[PDB]
Parts: sequence; C-alpha cells; structure tokens
Amino acid sequence: PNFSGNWKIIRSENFEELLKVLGVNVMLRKIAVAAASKEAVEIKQEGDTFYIKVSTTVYTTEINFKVGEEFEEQTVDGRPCKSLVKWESENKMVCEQKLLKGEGPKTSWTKELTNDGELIETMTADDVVCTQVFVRE
Ligand SMILES: *C/C=C(C)/C=C/C=C(C)/C=C/C1=C(C)CCCC1(C)C
Repeated sequence: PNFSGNWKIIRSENFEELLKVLGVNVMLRKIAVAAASKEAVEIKQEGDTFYIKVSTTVYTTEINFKVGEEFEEQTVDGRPCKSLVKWESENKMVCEQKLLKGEGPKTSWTKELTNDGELIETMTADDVVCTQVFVRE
C-alpha cells in the first residue's frame, strides 16, 4: 500500500453521534459536523513511518508516527493520549489510544486504503463509529 496523497472528504457519517458520546453539547456538535464535512488529510508515508496533516477550514494538526511505536496525540474531543498504531491487513491500520489523565470512553481510529482508490478513516468512542471517506485531490 501507499497512503501518501492529498485526500479530500466526500462522505462523513455518524460524527455527531461520536461527539455526543464524548460529551459535546448540541450546538457545538452541529458546528463541528459542518467543520468535519470540510476535513482534508495530507499523508506522507515512508515505509512504516507516517507524516499526516489533518485540517479543516480554521484548524490544522500534524500527527507523525511509526507503526508499532508509541506516540502522543489527542483524542477527537481534544484530550492528550498515548497512541499505538498497528497493521491489521495490507491496506488497513488501527490505532489504540489511552488517556494520559483521567478517564473517558475507549477511543481509537483506523485508516484504510480501498481497492477503488478511496481512503476510509474511522473514529470510535465505545460503540459509536464515525466513518469518513476521502478521494485523492
Ligand atoms: C489518520 C487520520 C487521523 C489520525 C485523523 C484524525 C482526525 C481528527 C482528530 C479529527 C478532528 C476533527 C474534529 C475534532 C472536529 C472538526 C473536524 C475534524 C474532523 C478535523
């Protein structure tokens, strides 16, 4: 696989339900769904090392990791966490997150390159899975 690319979102599902689990109130949920509908993801993959840039209209974040090596990022609702990415197949990876402080829902994300050329990202909190689908710009 090669995840490298400038990816633009075409579909965004269940993001409000995810934010509901994470405690966000209704109006901020609606505004965040609108922001998530503009998500863009830039990936540079060098073997098992990933440089990712995730952005919306007013915000951008850089996430750099190596498969199998712990790193620090933040959960979807913004709490710092320790993360660990593993492959689950040739074209899909899964990240488990553990909070640095306090407690919360169990959170994770996945990234998958499909045979049709799409990038599928999911974000999970407990039983609620959000699915974002992207195509190359
Ligand atoms: C490989 C892809 C990764 C690690 C994607 C991470 C995405 C996020 C942490 C999502 C952030 C968003 C919000 C919290 C609300 C506004 C829009 C998003 C989708 C950028």
